[PDB]
Amino acid sequence: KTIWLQGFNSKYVNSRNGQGAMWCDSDTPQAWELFTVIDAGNGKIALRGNNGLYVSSENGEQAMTCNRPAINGWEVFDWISNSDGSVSLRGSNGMYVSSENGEQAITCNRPAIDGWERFNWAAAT
Amino acid sequence: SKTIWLQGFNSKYVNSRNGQGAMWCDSDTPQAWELFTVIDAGNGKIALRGNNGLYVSSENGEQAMTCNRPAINGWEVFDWISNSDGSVSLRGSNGMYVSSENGEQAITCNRPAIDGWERFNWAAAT
Ligand SMILES: OC[C@H]1O[C@@H](O)[C@H](O)[C@@H](O)[C@@H]1O
Ligand SMILES: OC[C@H]1O[C@@H](O)[C@H](O)[C@@H](O)[C@@H]1O
Ligand SMILES: OC[C@H]1O[C@@H](O)[C@H](O)[C@@H](O)[C@@H]1O
Repeated sequence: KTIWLQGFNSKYVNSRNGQGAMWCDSDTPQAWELFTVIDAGNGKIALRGNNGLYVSSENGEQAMTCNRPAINGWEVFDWISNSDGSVSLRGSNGMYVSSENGEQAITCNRPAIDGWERFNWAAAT
Repeated sequence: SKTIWLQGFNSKYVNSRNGQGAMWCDSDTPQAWELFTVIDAGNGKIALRGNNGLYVSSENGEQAMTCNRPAINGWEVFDWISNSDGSVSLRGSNGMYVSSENGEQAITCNRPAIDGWERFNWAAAT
């Protein structure tokens, strides 16, 4: 139920404790790198970070954040299981979550899955 | 923020049934009747206010639970139990636990321990 997500740059997705934007910048999966996968119905998932708040696509208007008190939507994603065992996340605007290779804060405004939009993942506690 | 859904491990959501008859854990998706506002009911306990503005009642375990009480007394106060596996359970004032009954019958509050049907995944929704 709780997972981490490892980006194209081998770092781990970081909630940043809900302060500012999320980054794919952590060397190891610790507390801020763990997300509870929420079954939001109709095949959609949400992600609840270490702070008990929810990940938002921000509709691509700014880098993604983990600060929402409740799920609606911008907070539900398609979980895409790629052939190589990786995962991609499709936001409500139809765009994909991108690690941006750790070069900037995580975004959800790219319309296609390339390398920066594939995450390795595992259940952990 | 304080409005939540409860998903039983049959993967269905707890349903207020709009206050008509007993509550069931039978909804495929969390919509209006599946949202419950968590109300501080004092002394660390909580109440659950359903879509119809009325409160969830354990009925003291003597019949299936309902969501029709206009005000809080009790059979309407519960312990919110944070389980180690990230799920939650709800302890009625009779010491028993809310059970999904695997969706095979209406929801109950008369089992004395947390087992498989008494753990719920939860999230705050709008
Ligand atoms: O508590 C652990 C957290 O502490 C922070 O200082 C680190 O940047 C996070 O990566 C880590 O998850
Ligand atoms: O309802 C669509 C979206 O509206 C925005 O103003 C909120 O920031 C999002 O959290 C929400 O999902
Ligand atoms: O949309 C409001 C409600 O409609 C009913 O027909 C369904 O059984 C509920 O699950 C739902 O919440």
